[PDB]
Amino acid sequence: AYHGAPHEIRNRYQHDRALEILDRQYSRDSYIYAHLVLYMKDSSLQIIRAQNPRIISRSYNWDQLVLPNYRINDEKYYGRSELRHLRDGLLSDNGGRSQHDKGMNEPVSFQFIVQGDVDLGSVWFRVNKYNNISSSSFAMEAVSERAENYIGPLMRPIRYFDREMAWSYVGKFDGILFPCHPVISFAVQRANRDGAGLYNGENIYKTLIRLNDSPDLYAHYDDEETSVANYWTRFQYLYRTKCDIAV
Amino acid sequence: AYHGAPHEIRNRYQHDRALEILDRQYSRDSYIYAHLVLYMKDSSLQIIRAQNPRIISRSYNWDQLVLPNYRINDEKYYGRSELRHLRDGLLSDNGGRSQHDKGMNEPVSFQFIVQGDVDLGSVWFRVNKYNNISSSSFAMEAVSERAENYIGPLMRPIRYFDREMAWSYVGKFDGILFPCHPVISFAVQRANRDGAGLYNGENIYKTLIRLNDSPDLYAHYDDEETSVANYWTRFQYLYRTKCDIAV
Amino acid sequence: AYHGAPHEIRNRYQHDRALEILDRQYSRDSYIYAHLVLYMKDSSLQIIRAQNPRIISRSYNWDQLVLPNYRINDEKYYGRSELRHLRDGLLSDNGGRSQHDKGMNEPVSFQFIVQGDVDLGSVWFRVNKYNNISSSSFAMEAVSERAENYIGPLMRPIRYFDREMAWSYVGKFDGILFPCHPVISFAVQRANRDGAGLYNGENIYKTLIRLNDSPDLYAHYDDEETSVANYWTRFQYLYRTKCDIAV
Ligand SMILES: Nc1ncnc2c1ncn2[C@@H]1O[C@H](COP(=O)(O)OP(=O)(O)OP(=O)(O)O)[C@@H](O)[C@H]1O
Ligand SMILES: Nc1ncnc2c1ncn2[C@@H]1O[C@H](COP(=O)(O)OP(=O)(O)OP(=O)(O)O)[C@@H](O)[C@H]1O
Ligand SMILES: Nc1ncnc2c1ncn2[C@@H]1O[C@H](COP(=O)(O)OP(=O)(O)OP(=O)(O)O)[C@@H](O)[C@H]1O
Repeated sequence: AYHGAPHEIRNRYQHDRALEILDRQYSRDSYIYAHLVLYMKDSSLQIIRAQNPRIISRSYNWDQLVLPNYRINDEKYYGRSELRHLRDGLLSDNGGRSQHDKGMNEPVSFQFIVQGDVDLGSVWFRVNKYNNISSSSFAMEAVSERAENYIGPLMRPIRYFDREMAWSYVGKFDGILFPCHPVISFAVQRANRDGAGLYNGENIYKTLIRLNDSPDLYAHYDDEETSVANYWTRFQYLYRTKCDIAV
Repeated sequence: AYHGAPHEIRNRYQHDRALEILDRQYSRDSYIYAHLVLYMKDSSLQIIRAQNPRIISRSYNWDQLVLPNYRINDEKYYGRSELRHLRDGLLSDNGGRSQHDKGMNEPVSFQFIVQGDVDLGSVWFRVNKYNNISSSSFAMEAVSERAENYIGPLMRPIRYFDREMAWSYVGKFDGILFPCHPVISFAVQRANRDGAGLYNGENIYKTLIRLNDSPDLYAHYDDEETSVANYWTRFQYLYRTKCDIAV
Repeated sequence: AYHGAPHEIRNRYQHDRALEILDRQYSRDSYIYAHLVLYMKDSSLQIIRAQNPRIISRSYNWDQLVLPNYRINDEKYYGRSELRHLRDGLLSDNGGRSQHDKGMNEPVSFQFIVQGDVDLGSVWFRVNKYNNISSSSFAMEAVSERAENYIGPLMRPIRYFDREMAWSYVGKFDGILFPCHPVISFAVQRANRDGAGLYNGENIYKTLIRLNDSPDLYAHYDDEETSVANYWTRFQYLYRTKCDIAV
């Protein structure tokens, strides 16, 4: 028998670290991420990130999606009255006196991205009209469950070291498939392939105590490349550009 | 035996549809609705609608109830300092330098309406003072459960095709039975008359994933008739006018 | 045997009342309180109070912690563009064009206080950077559970009639132990020393229906003494001053 040298400890640790990071997403103590990216009429982006170690349920009213808004109030396009009149019309057919069909403050389109060990069967995304009645114009007809809004399979995955680790969905607020004047709701939970649910008797505490684990982050970027440079690549958030590059 | 004609298929389907809509409220995939309607000093209305397929728990601070506010910022009555001074006084007895006892921005009265297959025993509504201490002036004395706030039986139902389908409660913010300078909390869940709870081991997932199913809707209407015309009747939200008409 | 006088009924009732109030905190129908106190650059205080009969989970983004903000908008230090540029830099290293390293609107330091029959093992407090990635600069590396953030033992209790009834934690936003440009998350639940959990099959209803029992209260005080005079002592919220007096 012979021994005359060390194993490549440094290299072995590097492999372990690479796997540690690639596989961290499976830990219940890592995060799942949901980004709502709004492409505005000046080509600037408004980014809304939700995150949680376990579960994400979010909704955004029209005035939380337009720019400027009270979270990102860095432009001015309308006086108080003009904005009021506009909203009057977006809520109720012909009920407003606005001279504006659409607002300069309104998004042109969106990209929705979920990242982490997500339960794809839980990925749910619904753009309501301004009036915020689900799948209907009417309160009693309204329905909260529509297969169309379970968008998992319609999404396009983004790969990292050949692993699907994020999923992307995009659309236009041009009224053809999605409302022109949007209200947006979404949800996603982390995958659980085992029997013991994270909302069961013993795990529900942690879920509730961290239900508001992190505030939603709002960000405003000059244009998409700026966000790629200063956000997506920087923070390790997988992202798909207009020209369809996975960054 | 004889057969020589069709049954009235079209008519039978109409009955089925009428029942489908009248009875949709019993489906766990329909909505329950909670409206907080604020009648302002100019007779305009501020409407806040909460909705969820299962459960609604909401609270609103004073600055989310007055108008203007950061959600509906379409008037201006005060400078920054004036508003600060006012609030200073509303929070702490004689702790503010305002020259204003009451704000032009504050509501005169309210109407609270729950609609859907609601669990009336869950209907809870509490107007705290500005200082937001429940049923007390003191933190340790404060109590979260008071029978007075379980308002179900005090409400007046509104009927649709002879069925009680919404319930209304009203009051004045004149300090006599309700605080002049209000903070408002309410809750309501859908009725469950069967054994298997929607927060049990198997149903809790759906409850949590849709906890923020829909954003609260904020709306501002010229006066009550405008809202009747452009909102209540339009959206099939049952409503009771000042003159007590069920619309 | 002899009887010739009454017991001291009035006095006995007083003892019972004193105990009633001292012990109310153990009732599930009392409140637990969480105060985030921000000491600003002008020595004014911004107070954020969260409260709930059972459970508190909260997070605050940078723009909900600075002053002025959309909840307390009673000062003006920057134009829209200046503020945007500042935030650009706080989010992304060298990604902003601001001439300002720090904002006049940003807090110097904080005091976090939990009060009531709190589960000290549930007390969790985390100041993230502006970029809001937990315990990391990177999305996949991010971790939601760090012992450092379970601050219970690091806190200093405040006594009332010799009973520990509130706990205080303080720190500076000077970037040395806590980020200069903070995002803040915390949680705490009421103590449960018995077997039947308040999130179990029978108790989960009440927890959820009162999840948003009370809105967060925002308050702005001239300086610490003003808050002591008009808030802390007034409302029976235990508090520790700069000079370390328990009020
Ligand atoms: N199979 C083996 N058994 C014993 N020594 C071995 C063997 N293979 C290699 N060696 C090496 O041979 C060298 C001399 O070993 P040693 O003189 O103890 O052998 P041995 O006397 O034959 O073995 P043992 O101790 O089993 O009687 C040592 O450096 C040892 O590491
Ligand atoms: N009870 C009945 N039994 C059979 N046919 C009937 C009856 N009532 C009405 N009819 C009609 O009478 C017509 C002639 O029927 P058919 O000549 O097959 O009667 P049948 O020979 O008496 O009956 P079966 O086929 O039972 O021997 C058919 O159009 C049929 O629909
Ligand atoms: N141990 C006692 N038994 C009876 N009376 C008592 C006693 N101690 C004090 N007294 C008082 O003595 C007074 C007279 O009582 P009473 O004349 O009924 O006594 P008694 O006839 O000795 O007792 P009993 O009714 O048991 O035969 C009463 O005011 C009573 O309250």
